[PDB]
Amino acid sequence: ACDYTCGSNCYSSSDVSTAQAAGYKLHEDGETVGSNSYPHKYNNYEGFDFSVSSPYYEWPILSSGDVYSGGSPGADRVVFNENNQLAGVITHTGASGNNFVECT
Ligand SMILES: Nc1nc2c(ncn2[C@@H]2O[C@H](COP(=O)(O)O)[C@@H](OP(=O)(O)O)[C@H]2O)c(=O)[nH]1
Repeated sequence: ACDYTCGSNCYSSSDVSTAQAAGYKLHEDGETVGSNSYPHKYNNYEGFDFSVSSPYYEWPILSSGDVYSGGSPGADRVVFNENNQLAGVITHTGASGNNFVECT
């Protein structure tokens, strides 16, 4: 089993660890990367009832195992907060518009 599933994108929690971690170091340095420049705040326009406390942050997770390093965000994503606490795994895949659904 994969700790989180976004459609067909199965991901172990370890994977999850190395994505948010990465994205949090870039958040620390205050640096931004990407056309859609990640990391950036994720406002919760969808409103999932999260354990973690806002302010939350959008950051891409690739199914290939590597970290976001510019380019393609793909469609799945990890959201941390200011104290690197994990709020979740949301994905475009399966919802409509530019929605995100939590990854089971
Ligand atoms: N679906 C969604 N997209 C978000 C959220 N927060 C940011 N984004 C996306 O990231 C883009 C870049 O981050 P931004 O929110 O800082 O601009 C946003 O432009 P928008 O603000 O117009 O939504 C939006 O398209 C959110 O809570 N939900």
